[PDB]
Amino acid sequence: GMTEYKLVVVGADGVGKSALTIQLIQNHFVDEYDPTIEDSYRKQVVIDGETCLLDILDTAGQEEYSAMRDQYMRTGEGFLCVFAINNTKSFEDIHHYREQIKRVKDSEDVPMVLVGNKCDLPSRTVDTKQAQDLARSYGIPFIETSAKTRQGVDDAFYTLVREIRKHKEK
Ligand SMILES: Cc1cc(N)nc(-c2c(Cl)cc3c(N4C[C@H]5CC[C@@H](C4)N5)nc(OC[C@@]45CCCN4C[C@H](F)C5)nc3c2F)c1C(F)(F)F
Ligand SMILES: Nc1nc2c(ncn2[C@@H]2O[C@H](COP(=O)(O)OP(=O)(O)O)[C@@H](O)[C@H]2O)c(=O)[nH]1
Ligand SMILES: [Mg+2]
Repeated sequence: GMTEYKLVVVGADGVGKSALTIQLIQNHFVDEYDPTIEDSYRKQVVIDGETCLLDILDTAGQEEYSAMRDQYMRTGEGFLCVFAINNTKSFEDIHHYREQIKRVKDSEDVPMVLVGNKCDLPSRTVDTKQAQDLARSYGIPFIETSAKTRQGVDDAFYTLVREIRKHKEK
């Protein structure tokens, strides 16, 4: 049997949620993906010898807090909170995503990774120390990624799976 891990990718428009997801699954950079499409993708992987199935929701669309939308998000076991290292506003929004996840999950201990995407670009408007400090304040890992080159992408998703696997053992 293989365990299935339900992962949700969140963050502002344009941070690279779709490119990160498509890069992880299909091993290629999709540069101008329709910003309005939300979809889910699966991939069979081996993490620390465990053959398992990832089910990843790439979020998009309207911000809305209906009971049905909350319940759908509540089925997520782990969350990647993504910002772009060249977009200060996307980094300022991270606290909001963390707050909504903690509310629907009814806990401060939710498997989560802070992802600083577009690390292939030299314009670091978001300070590295500030992002590391934010991740430290939540007790979660901070991983820099590039959906373009795949740098850090497997590490971000596999770290999240390791956090879920550990959370289920509590
Ligand atoms: C657990 C949970 C429950 C639940 N019901 N919904 C969510 C959720 C989702 Cl699914 C999408 C959001 C979203 N959109 C999806 C994509 C990205 C931007 C746009 C709209 N298209 N935007 C915002 O906030 C946007 C900002 C800017 C304007 C005012 N808001 C408040 C802050 F300033 C940030 N939050 C979002 C959000 F919270 C979540 C969670 F957290 F998991 F994502
Ligand atoms: N250079 C670079 N561009 C990226 C990267 N990830 C995404 N992009 C670009 O940033 C834009 C937004 O990406 P997208 O996947 O649509 O973001 P989403 O709105 O969060 O789904 C697109 O023009 C992508 O080509 C990355 O790691 N590096
Ligand atoms: Mg998208």
